[PDB]
Amino acid sequence: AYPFDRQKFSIKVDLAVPTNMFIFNEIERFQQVVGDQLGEEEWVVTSYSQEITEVPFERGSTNSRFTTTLLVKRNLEYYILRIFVPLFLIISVSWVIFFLKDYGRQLEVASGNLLVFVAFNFTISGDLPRLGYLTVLDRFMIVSFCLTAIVVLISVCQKRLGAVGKQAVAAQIDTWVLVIYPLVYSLYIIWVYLRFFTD
Amino acid sequence: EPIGEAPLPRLRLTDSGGKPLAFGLISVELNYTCDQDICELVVHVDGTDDSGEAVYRLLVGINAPNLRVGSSVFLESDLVTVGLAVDQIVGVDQRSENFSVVGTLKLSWHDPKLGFSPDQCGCTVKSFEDASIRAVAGEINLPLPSFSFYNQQGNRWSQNQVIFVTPDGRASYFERFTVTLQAPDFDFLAYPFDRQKFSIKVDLAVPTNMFIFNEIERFQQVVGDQLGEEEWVVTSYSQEITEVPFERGSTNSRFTTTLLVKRNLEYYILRIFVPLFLIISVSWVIFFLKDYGRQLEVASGNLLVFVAFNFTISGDLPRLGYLTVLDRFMIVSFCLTAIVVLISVCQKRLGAVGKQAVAAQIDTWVLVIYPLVYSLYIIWVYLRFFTD
Ligand SMILES: [Ca+2]
Ligand SMILES: [Ca+2]
Repeated sequence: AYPFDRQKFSIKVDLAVPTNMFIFNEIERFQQVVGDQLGEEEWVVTSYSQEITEVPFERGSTNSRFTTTLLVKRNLEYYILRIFVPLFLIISVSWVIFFLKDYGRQLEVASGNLLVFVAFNFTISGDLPRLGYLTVLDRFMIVSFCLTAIVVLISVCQKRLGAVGKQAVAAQIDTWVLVIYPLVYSLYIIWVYLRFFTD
Repeated sequence: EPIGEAPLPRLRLTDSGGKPLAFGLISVELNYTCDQDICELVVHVDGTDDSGEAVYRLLVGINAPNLRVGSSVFLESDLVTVGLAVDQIVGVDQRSENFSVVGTLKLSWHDPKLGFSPDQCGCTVKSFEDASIRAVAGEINLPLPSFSFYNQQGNRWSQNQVIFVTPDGRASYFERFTVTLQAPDFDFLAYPFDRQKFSIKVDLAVPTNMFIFNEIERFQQVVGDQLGEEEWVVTSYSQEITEVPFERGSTNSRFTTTLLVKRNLEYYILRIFVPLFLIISVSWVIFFLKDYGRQLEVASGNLLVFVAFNFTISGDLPRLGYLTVLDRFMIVSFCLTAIVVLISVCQKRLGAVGKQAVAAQIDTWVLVIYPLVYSLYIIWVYLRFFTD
């Protein structure tokens, strides 16, 4: 669910003697469990816990274990402002070109905006982890590229229609696209939320 | 005595140091009586002096002049039970061809020479912690089943090493390791549709007449399950015991664990192939336009998008010294996209001169041939690299 994922950091300390010799009994708090440091941090801690349990031993019987768990999350303001806000403006440029009644200039603006989308992918290349599987952020960028590339295909069809002599048909396509295009993005976002977040 | 096709075999009886003690007499038979305080015998069977198989039955006995169950007279090698479990795959190096693994290894064997008496300790189990089998054997001056990882590179991080012995004589070993193993059998010629094999070999360091692997125990799941997704998924696995030649001579035992793995196909299909199809299809659809001052500029502009798209997937392309399946496809696509620019220039010159019917016929031919070349090339790639 990158970048909206929450992880757990577990620090386990195990005794190396059987539980009939030494056993963990009490937990003392001689200092703050999570210290405070100046400045901001990449991972922020929301809660923590400490517990004592028993685990099987290689000798036999059991031994004691002391566990400290920290619940962490990322910095959401970083990803929203740096990635999602610039992405929205690039996408909205391809939506607004359908108001033009000429297609020799709509086609060249649509083709030019596809290059800006690809170039924008280089800046945020560092912010995209190089794992072997798709994440939530990776899926959204693939859908946006396909919709931007389809706009170029529709523009070519409209120009051919106008040159032949049928312009009313081309004008009706503009009305349908201006309505359907914002609808597909809204529907896809809801689908992503249902699949990965609300079970 | 042989069973069939008798070659008159030669047999010898020497001391432990090789000094002969008795010689065969022609059904070869021989007898010998020793009177020293310590008397150890070695039985030699020679067949050096083309034959079909062996077909032999050897009979020996002590104080048994008759011959022709009782108790065992020949020494028997110890039997060792071994198990291995894999917990994680840390990483894979595709240039030096090695991978890192995390797991657990367990050994166990029975040896009466290791027994003791509880009276002298008031305890049931003995302990040797944070020491390898080789180090412990030197301390107690007893032979032990030393082992090693065959293809290990560098040192390995060993944790929870321990040996415990019981008064009866049963001992066992336990260790958690993090090791890097060399795998020169990697073949990345069908990237990203390639399937590899990960082999973990454990070799005994003693001759097969002393210790031999006998049984495999499954104390845990061989391949563990972890939360989340993984780059390499495991489809099947196997475990086997074989014998390999030794530097001393004779043979030694080997325990092998093989994991069959494959990549994540949904990652490469959606991220690379789907965007590539849309870029290619843009160059195909521009041939419907009847003007060439705008077809030429769209065709030229789309070539720049193809090159810029190659920067994003630069990380997904390995930097090996040879061409893979993915590399070959990208080269063909670039050449076809660049040829479209060349054809567009020719058409514009034809229209300016005054011949437009000829230029219109070229559009019809290209719109048909262009999708055909891509389909033909894909079939050719499939025949060459996948279906033999
Ligand atoms: Ca700081
Ligand atoms: Ca995981």
